[PDB]
Amino acid sequence: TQFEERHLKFLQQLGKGNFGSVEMCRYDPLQDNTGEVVAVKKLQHSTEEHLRDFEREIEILKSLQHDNIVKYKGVCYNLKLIMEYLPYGSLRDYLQKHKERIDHIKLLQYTSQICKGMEYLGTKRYIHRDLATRNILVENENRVKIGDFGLTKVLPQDKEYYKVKEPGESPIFWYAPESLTESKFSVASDVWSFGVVLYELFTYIEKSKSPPAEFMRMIGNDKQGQMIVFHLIELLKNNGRLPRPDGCPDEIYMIMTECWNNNVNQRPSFRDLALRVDQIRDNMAGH
Ligand SMILES: CCn1c(C(=O)N(C2CC2)C2CC2)cc2c3c(ncn3C)c(Nc3cc(C)n(C)n3)nc21
Repeated sequence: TQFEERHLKFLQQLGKGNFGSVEMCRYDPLQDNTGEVVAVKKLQHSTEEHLRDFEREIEILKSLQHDNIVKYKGVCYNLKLIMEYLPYGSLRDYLQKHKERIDHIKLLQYTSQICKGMEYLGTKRYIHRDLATRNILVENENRVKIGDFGLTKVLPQDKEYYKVKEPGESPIFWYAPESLTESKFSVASDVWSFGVVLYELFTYIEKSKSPPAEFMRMIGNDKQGQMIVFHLIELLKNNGRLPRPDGCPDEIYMIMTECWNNNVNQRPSFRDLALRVDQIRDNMAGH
């Protein structure tokens, strides 16, 4: 549960995301090259505010035990979070690399797993706030896991939403309209973002088809910066939405459009999304 820095052998930089950085290391206390490979998360720049947020993130991950949630292994005290290493990396990269071999029934198997991991977060009153394929990891060809909790918040005991406005770049093209306008995050805004994840999956991460590329096309690429959010809010209010991805069945696009309801209370639950996705999977498989 306690890892010693001296036995953490650097192997490679895996990625960066919102003030965090993840590396692949071998934890080799015997110094005989038999230790397991682990993923290590650290702050790119240490500040008291980022350290307090990182400590809360660690406590959140340690509290989660689910097949579709990356496993917490421990800490290294320059605080570092030690997690299991997942050999296939992000679902965003994996899908882009294997698009010719991943069919719709496989995309739905991954979709169902993301729904189950999200419903489990919901039982703990945790709001992920950053659902996107870049934040989902691939354990093997048959299993994905929610792979980062850097923006995850715990709902207050007496409210169904949490208001936050973080400095830094926010993933506005995955945000629910009430998150853009009122900085309100909830299980319902995670469902909106889940709809964007489902869109990402069915586009197979085709560059010109990404949510930022499609929304910027609809808003106009000429739009400033501070004005992008303003125009995005107006577009969503007017029921402007990401288009049906090429080859996506109507039934699947309908799930996305239902997640993208402006009325927060009308969005489906993660339990109903899992039922719906599993029913469609069953239909496609015949059994
Ligand atoms: C996709 C890179 N990455 C990340 C990562 O940057 N972030 C953001 C926060 C900085 C989280 C995923 C949002 C984490 C992990 C990770 C991995 N295994 C466990 N964890 C925990 C992994 N494996 C792999 C294997 C290989 C070969 N690659 C390329 N990546 N890549 C990761």
